[PDB]
Amino acid sequence: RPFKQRRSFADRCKEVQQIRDQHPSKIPVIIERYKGEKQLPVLDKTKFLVPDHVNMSELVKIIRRRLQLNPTQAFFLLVNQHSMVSVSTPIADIYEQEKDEDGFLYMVYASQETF
Repeated sequence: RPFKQRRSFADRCKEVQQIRDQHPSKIPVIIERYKGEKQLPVLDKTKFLVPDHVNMSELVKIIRRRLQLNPTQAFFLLVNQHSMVSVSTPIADIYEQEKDEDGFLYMVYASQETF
């Protein structure tokens, strides 16, 4: 079940508030497998605390490693449906632009881009 179906909006806000206090320099990220996805396995976990200086292009490589893929297997990590592969922007900056109203930054991964 998606993260948002599992935790109320209030409980998500509280969780981000706590992460601000316990890990002030990490961006709180939710990474989830696209609903239709067939080729790629599910990640071992959903919630990621990412140091705010990490480039989005590095995050892409990190999640790919976590999936233990070959360099044959296509992988896309998307933020509000934008692929992050070429994005050298620090996650701190994407966070400020794209954070959910609950304070989490949501991402979705897939073996294809839709358009």
